[PDB]
Amino acid sequence: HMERPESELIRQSWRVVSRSPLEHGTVLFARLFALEPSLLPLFQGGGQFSSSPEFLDHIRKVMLVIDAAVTNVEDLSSLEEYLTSLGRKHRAVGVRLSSASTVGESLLYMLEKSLGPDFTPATRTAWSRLYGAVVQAMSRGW
Ligand code: HEM
Repeated sequence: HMERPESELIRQSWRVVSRSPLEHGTVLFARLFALEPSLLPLFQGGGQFSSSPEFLDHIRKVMLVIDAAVTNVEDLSSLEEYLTSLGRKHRAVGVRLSSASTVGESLLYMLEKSLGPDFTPATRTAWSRLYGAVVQAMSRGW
């Protein structure tokens, strides 16, 4: 249950991000590594000491999952099976549920750099509710 006005703030903001999803994704992950640098060694070439996802491929996959959430922002329930399963995949490779707040922060930081004054209080609140619903779905696997 997200109403039209808030759904539209998400859809509009997401169109701005979707002009350049790898460039915005690199901003999300640059912030995430600043907050939680222990996550870098899960990526190919992310380790001091050298199956692992490659960094830009995984960004594409991340932005494709957010795209699906944005497409279903009014009701996320067609997605709960996938998200439950995606949460389990992440848990199994050592990504704690605690990292959900770090990804959240990093997502809000990427949106704020993409949108400037168009990142309105209501846009921020709507994206937090959307992200929270996604993490809730995923945390039935974490
Ligand atoms: C701390 C944050 C994250 C880390 C460290 C991370 C890391 C990884 C790792 C290691 C894999 C490979 C797992 C495996 O082979 O089973 C993976 C797969 C994936 N990640 Fe992430 N991920 C993170 C966040 C996200 C988020 C927030 C999304 C989407 C909202 C996402 C989307 C995906 C997708 C679609 C895959 C492919 C799943 C599959 O192999 O079936 N990731 N990620």
